[PDB]
Amino acid sequence: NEDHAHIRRLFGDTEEYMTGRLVFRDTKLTNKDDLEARGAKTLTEVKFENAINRVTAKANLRQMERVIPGSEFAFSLVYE
RNA sequence: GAAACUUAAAACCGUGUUGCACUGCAACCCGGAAUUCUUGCACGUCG
Repeated sequence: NEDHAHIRRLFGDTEEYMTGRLVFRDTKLTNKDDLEARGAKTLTEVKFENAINRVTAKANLRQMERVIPGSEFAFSLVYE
């Protein structure tokens, strides 16, 4: 509500442009069969990371999960 | 003139729906704004 009049025009606010003009959507993954056509087994990888110490270096572990870099999503939005 | 009840007996009673027809109805978005984000070397030590 303190943004520009061009950002508060297509995104909403609660002062004078009460509704969007832009409708975003949720997006599922689409190319699942194209990923198992190649050599991909799981849709999400598991990545191990480290945090080293800058003196007498000892490290503690954490595990991160993320979507693989071959994925494709069906982007869409409406304008009124 | 003094002396002998226009008295006795007789229900203002019997029968009869405050009843018949009638929508608490028509019109109205629990709606508008908001990133599950910020920092982090799978690494150190070798008779």
